[PDB]
Amino acid sequence: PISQVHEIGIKRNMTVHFKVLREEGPAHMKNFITACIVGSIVTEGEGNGKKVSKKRAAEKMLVELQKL
Repeated sequence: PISQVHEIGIKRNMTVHFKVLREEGPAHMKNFITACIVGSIVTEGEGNGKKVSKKRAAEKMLVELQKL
């Protein structure tokens, strides 16, 4: 999930920098908000889980500037 972003993010100009800065949710849901920086703006993603936060942060990123 990260290698893919870094692939397009850098291959076009969007700086890909994944950084998990969270490990929970509102008050009932193990969701990690992984902040994935793209281009010059950040784009995090709360992946439900600890090892998922990466797949959810990136999917959120690519999906973010890959569908529009």
